[PDB]
Amino acid sequence: SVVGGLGGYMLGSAMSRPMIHFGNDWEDRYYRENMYRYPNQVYYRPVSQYSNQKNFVHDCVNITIKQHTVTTTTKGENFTETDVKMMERVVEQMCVTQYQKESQAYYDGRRSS
Repeated sequence: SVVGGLGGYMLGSAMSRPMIHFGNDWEDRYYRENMYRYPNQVYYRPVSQYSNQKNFVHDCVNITIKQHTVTTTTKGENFTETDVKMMERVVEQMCVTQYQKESQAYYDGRRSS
């Protein structure tokens, strides 16, 4: 499997580093000690096809995940559960964010006011 997933997606290009403290001690330290492995980018489709967050953030998360979980696992890149369960939010953050910005890109108010 190589990048056979993104249905014609794009990359918003290197953005905010999300970081997540979980309110834990151990999940917090774990995350901070490892957060560089998770990409600083996510693959998304033009919001215009949708107009929602879920329909933009859904398999966007899965696709990018599965890229850094399979397309990179080729170099032995082995994210455990205690990794996936963290990056499940990491990829969500930048997409939630890229979505909000893109939300005025596709719209520009330009269809209402």
